Order: sequence, then structure tokens, then C-alpha cells
Amino acid sequence: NKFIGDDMKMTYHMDGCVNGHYFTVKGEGNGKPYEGTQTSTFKVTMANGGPLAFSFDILSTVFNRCFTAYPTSMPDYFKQAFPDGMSYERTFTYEDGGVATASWEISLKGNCFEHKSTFHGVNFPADGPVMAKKTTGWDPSFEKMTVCDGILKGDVTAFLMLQGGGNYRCQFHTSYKTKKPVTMPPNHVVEHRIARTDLDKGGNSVQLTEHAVAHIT
Amino acid sequence: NKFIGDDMKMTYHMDGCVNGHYFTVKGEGNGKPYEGTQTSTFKVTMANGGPLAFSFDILSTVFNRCFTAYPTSMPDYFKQAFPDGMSYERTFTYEDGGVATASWEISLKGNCFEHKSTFHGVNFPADGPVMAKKTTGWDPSFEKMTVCDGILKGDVTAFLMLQGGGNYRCQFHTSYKTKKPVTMPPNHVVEHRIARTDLDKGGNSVQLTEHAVAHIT
Amino acid sequence: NKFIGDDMKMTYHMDGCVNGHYFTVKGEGNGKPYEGTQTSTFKVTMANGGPLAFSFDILSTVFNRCFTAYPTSMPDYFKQAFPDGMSYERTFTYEDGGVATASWEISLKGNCFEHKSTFHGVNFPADGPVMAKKTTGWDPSFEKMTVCDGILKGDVTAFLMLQGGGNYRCQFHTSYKTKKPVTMPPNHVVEHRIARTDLDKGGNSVQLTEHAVAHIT
Amino acid sequence: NKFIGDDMKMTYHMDGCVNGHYFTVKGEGNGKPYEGTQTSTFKVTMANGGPLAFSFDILSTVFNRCFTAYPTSMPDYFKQAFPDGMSYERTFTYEDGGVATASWEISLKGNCFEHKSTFHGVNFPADGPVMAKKTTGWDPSFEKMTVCDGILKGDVTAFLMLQGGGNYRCQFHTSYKTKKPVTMPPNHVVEHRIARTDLDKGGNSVQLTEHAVAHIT
Repeated sequence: NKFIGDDMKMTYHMDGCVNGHYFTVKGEGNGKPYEGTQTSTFKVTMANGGPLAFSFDILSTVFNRCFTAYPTSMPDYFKQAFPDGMSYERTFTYEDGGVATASWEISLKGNCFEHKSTFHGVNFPADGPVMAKKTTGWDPSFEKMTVCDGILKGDVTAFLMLQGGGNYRCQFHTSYKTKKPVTMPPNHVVEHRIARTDLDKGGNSVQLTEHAVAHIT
Repeated sequence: NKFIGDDMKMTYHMDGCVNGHYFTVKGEGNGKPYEGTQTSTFKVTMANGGPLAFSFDILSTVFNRCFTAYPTSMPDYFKQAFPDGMSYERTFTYEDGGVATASWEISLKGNCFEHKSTFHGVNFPADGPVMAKKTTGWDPSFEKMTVCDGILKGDVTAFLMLQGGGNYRCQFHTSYKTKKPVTMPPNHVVEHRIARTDLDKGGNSVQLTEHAVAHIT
Repeated sequence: NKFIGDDMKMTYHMDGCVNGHYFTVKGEGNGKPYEGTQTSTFKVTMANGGPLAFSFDILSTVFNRCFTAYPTSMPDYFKQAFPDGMSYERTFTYEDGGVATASWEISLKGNCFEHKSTFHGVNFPADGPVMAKKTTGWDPSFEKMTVCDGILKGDVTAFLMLQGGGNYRCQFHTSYKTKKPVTMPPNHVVEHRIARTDLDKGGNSVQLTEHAVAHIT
Repeated sequence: NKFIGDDMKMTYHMDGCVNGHYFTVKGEGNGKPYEGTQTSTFKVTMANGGPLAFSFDILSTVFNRCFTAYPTSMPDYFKQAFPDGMSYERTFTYEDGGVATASWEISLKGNCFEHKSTFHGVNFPADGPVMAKKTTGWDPSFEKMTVCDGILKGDVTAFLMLQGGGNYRCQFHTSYKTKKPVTMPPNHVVEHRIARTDLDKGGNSVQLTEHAVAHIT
């Protein structure tokens, strides 16, 4: 895909609401699509000012499968989708009753990916790890990719690691949709590593890095 | 509660996104809080103009427990919450993988309830009853109300009725939060009846009526 | 149904396994089918002798919808099923990860119902309310009955009450199957009250009483 | 572990019930614990004689993590558990409402593993892929292993492949328990490949082969 280059840039805008707390997020990043790597910086602004009111890890995976190392031969559902574009829809089902839904659209112009997202979380326990900001990051995961009714689906039982060492389970279910039809891949898996680093005391300024590789299974 | 009168008015504003379709909804209604009844009219405006793109029934229950007939003696968690206000958070888990989260805030001034909500739905099958607008309304339900960690929770296995007569299951889980502490009720049940009537071909203009009664169990 | 009389007797046999603990249960009871009431006594024998190793409340609802007061006119799916017989299948999804599946068969001879069941529970936390025997009984419930693919289904979000006053959620999903076709009822609800009383220190000897009424909704 | 040799034998006995159909299974196999491979042959006998009444794939994963290639250094939770023994508990949550629970115990004598299991399935749609025997086998999976409350847990979103090419989702949740404490492993993943081959028309005689490797993640 001549449209996707070796080095790309990214810009992000998110509108969200978590447990009734409204916020917006702005971000910028750079990545190497073929290498499967990317790093970006974000700034969260709570509607009522103030420090980030919940764990940023619930938002991290919302902030682009084009950044996945695929074997050259294998149909790359994500890279093939550009320049037309793609949309994503993800359900996050947490083990303690919190649930979040997120949907986003990605467009491309030149070397720049514009990512516009909406995030909504509800029912997180007021003293749980999300609202109390007790998480440290996601454990490395293996997301199963399958085709269903013409679109690619991703499923993974993810684990958010906690400050003292324990874990908190979250089932992810995602629909990856292309604007135009592309050659479909066979079922496969995407291995991920994502790291979150707070840049300020409040957690409002944060950096994220993801490494992802696709494996023929 | 002198603040809640025999006849009240309502005004609504919703910002939402379903399967990537953005929309806003405006509405107005009237109700009898002590009788447990209310009727309102809504207008949905799709971001891209055009007929309503999905079943309005997924939004109906988002558009106020003050409209519940409670036995005079029983603590009325909802009526007691005013004038301070209340917030609601609901998870809708559909049997076909669609999930929606909704959160809203209700405030009161005089005889007027202002209801401001956010709705987000994802993963609904493109040919399922929601996206294909094949539903007719919710079957009468019995929502169990229980207290958990200081707030009232509502749980119900709801069924959306379909055009040909079949049913489509949806589990509802809701947190009912008050701005200030109120006397808590014992576990109980709220029986509901809700009717949706389209006023235009597109389904963009719709009327809703709900009847609800609380039963000591 | 001349086959179902005003006063009936019951006999029970259960083979089960919970968290690897094998056990069998024997029981006897009496009830008034038209009144919707019944009381029975059980004896649990653990494969390894010893006191009952888990909360009997997980088994209680397994130990007959013929004991439901139905309005004379309404199709009684359960009473109509005899003398041919019925089979039941129930999934219990607990909020802490424990899950139990149960299936049973009921036959009738004269005034006697023979109930033969199988129960299997797994993944209950070793220190949770089930394994630590911290429950007191089920809160009164409203089970929604719907027809799906030719059989009657029952759905309810049940709550097991705990020793200190809290609650523990369990979603029940049941298929009610008849040996021969019967006239189907419209969707409705069955209201229940079930009480468990230990007769010995170990909880191995226990009495259960259920009251159930069907409501046209 | 001197107790686990390069070549081992296996014998199996299962008592089960699926949608009210009782059956028993007997089996024998051979495997290479360190290589992560094993092959066994089974014979299912339905209580009422007759061909196997449901997809054998729901039982396959019930029929031993000692057969996993682990890097020599990494704590092998499963091999360390012998000679004392281990017990397993697994919840299978199918996307169409069917649910199965299974629990089993494995003991060792000499080169022989004895595996005794109980299987119970309910609520599978009468015309679904399980009851209609429309499955072909499990897609290759990546099971996440995490430690929780002192025992190892396995989680995976598995997919059962169907005769025409489609897929059927099943979430697996398993507790792996040792009879005595062992050194715990860090969170990791087990990659699996399992193949089922019918040896008779009815599917009552079947062979299974599994290859599994643990990856440090």
C-alpha cells in the first residue's frame, strides 16, 4: 500500500464520559506501520477542570491496527483499507460490572492519520480500580481475529494490572470496519504490548507506546 | 416531597452515537409523579440528516424514576432526591452482541425536570433488529431494585418485541445515584409498561408513555 | 388437568458435584399445585461424609412449576405437560465467577411426582459466599416467562441474601421442556418466595418451602 | 520432575449429561509431556444406546496441562503438581446460550495418568451447531494464564469451526488447582492446536491430538 508509508504521524480527538464525568482528549504521535510500533502523547481535559478522574488505561487501547507488523504476504485488512478509511467499535466488559463502549473513525491525508473517537463508561464501582486510579497498565495480550458476517472481529480476555500486583479482567469485543471492501484475512492473532507513562501528577498528560505483531496461526 | 408536585413537566436533550451514527434528540413531556405516569414527544436529528438509523426502542428507557407510584409509606429514593438532583448509569447487554451504555442527569426547577443524557451503542449486527428497525416495543417488565454499596441498583432481563412476534433479549443493569444521601428503601420491584408510537415515516418523531408502580416484595 | 390433583406428593434424587465435591441428595415433600405451594425435606450425603460443603441455596431452586397458582383460564404450560412429563435445564451465572448448570426430569404416577436431577457447579471462589456457607436464602423474585423456538424459557436476575445483610447476584436462564406439545402461554411472569431452613448443624438436613403465583402481564 | 517421564500413558473415564442426554466416555492415550504432545482414542456410550447425540468438540478440551512444552527454566505449575495430583474446573460459555461446566481430577501412578471427569451441558439450542453436530474442531488458540487468589486461572475466547466455514464463539474460564502448593509461574500464555477425528459414522469412536506450547510473554 503506497498510501501507507514507513513513517506516519497521528493526531487524535476524543469526546468522552465516564461515570458521569465528561472530558475531552487531544493527542499527537508518530509510528512505523510496517514495524508495528507507535508512540503518542495525550492531554486530557476534564469538563470540570481538575486531575484525570479515572484510570487512563480504560482509554489507552481506544487511541489503529495499521500499526501492526504483518507478514508481507498475508492480507493486511487494515493497511488495505486506506485511503478510504476505517471505523472501529469496541465493547469493554469489566469483571466488576463496569462497562465501556467506544467507537472511532480513522482517516488519512498524506502521512497523517486523524483519529476521532467517542468513549462512554458506566457502572464502574466508586471504589474500584478504575475510579480509584489503582491500575498500572495492560498485561501483554493475544487478540484473536476472526471474520464474521463480512467484517473482521477481534476478541481478547485482557487483564489490567494493579498497583499491588493483582489483576483485573476485561473482555474486549471489537468490530473493525472498512469503508470499502478489502481482501479478507484468514483467522489469526495479533500479539500486543502497550505501555502507559504518566507525565504529570494528575495523570492528565500521558504517553502511550504500542508494539503489535500478527501471527499466522 | 413538596418539591415534587402532582403534575410536572419535562424537557430533554440527548447526545448519542450508535454503530458510528451520530445524532441528537430533543423532547418535551408531562407527567403525574404520584400516579406513576408520563407521556413525552421526541424529535431525533441524525448528524447526517435522514431518517432515524436504528430502533428508537434502544433509547426509550433512557428518556425518570420520580414517575413511579410508591406506597405512601415506603422510602421513595427518587422523590427524596430532589431538589438536589440525581444521575443515572445504565448498561444494556443485548443477546446478539450489541451493547449500549447510557448516562444522564436530572435536575429540577419549579415544575420542570431537565434531563440531559449521553448514549453510546456499538457492535449491533448490521442486519439485526436494532439496525434494521424491526422492533415494536418493550414487553412489560419487573425491575428488581436492590441496594449495593450505598446506591440503588436496578436489574432486569428485558425483552424487546419484534415485528413478526418473536422477542430479543436485553439485560439491563442500572445505578441510580442521588446528589445527597436519602433514606434507603428495602429491596423491591418496579413494574413497568412503556409504549412507543412513531409519528412520522422515518421514526424521527416519536411519542413515549410509561406507567410504573413499585411493589413491596 | 384431572391428572394433577389438589394435593400431591414428591420424591427427589439428585447426583451432583460442586467445586470437585461429589454428593447425592434425597428428599420428600407435599404440595398443593393449584395453590402454588409446596414444602419438602432433604438429606444431603457428601461423597466423603461430613457436613454439607457449600451453600444449599445453590441447589434449592433445582428442587417444579406445576406448583404455581395460575389463573384458571390461562394456558398452564406445566400442568398440561402431565401425565407425559417434563424436563428442565437451568444455567446459574453468579457474579463472582461461579457457574452451575442443572438439569432434571419430572415424571408422575398417581399423586406422586418423581424428580431426578443432576447438578454441577464450578469456579466458585474458595472464600466466597457459596463455599463459605454465608448465604441465608433467595430474595423474592419475578421470573419472566417467554416463548422461544417452541419451548418456554424463564429468565430472572436473582439475588442470594448474605449473613450480614448484603446480596449476591445470580442470573438464571431456564428451558422448560414438555414431552408432548401443549397449548403455549403468552409471555408472563411468575412471582416466587422460597424459604430454606437448616434442620441440623451441618446443613445436611434441610427443609424448603416455595410459594409461586403467575401474573398475566 | 523425575515423576513425569518423557513418555506417558493415559486412561480416562467421563460421566456426563448434555441437554438431558446421559452418557459415559472411556479413553486411552499416549503422550510426550516435555514435547507438549498427546494423542488418545475415545469411545462414547449414550445411556440410551445410539449415536453420539451432540458435537464431541464440546468435550474434547476436557480430555492435562502436563502435556505442554515449557521453557526449562520457567515454573511449570502442572508438572510440579505431581505426584500429589491436580483438579480442574472449566466453564464453557457459548454465544448461543448453551453453557457447559466440567470438572476433573488427574492422578498419577508410574507412567500412567488417570483422568476422571464430570461434564454437564444445558441450554444448547436444539437446532444449533452442538446438538445438530455441525462443528469440525477448535480454531488454534492462545490461552492466557494468570494467578488469582493462589491458583492458576486460564482464560480464552475460543472459536469452534463450523461445517460450512463459519465460527461459533465460546468463552473458556478455568481454575487449575494443585493438591499441594507449588512455585507459581508469572502470567503467560499457552498456545494450543487440537484435532478431532471421527472413527465411526456415529462419532462415538473418536481420536484427539493436542499440541501445546507455553510462551513467556
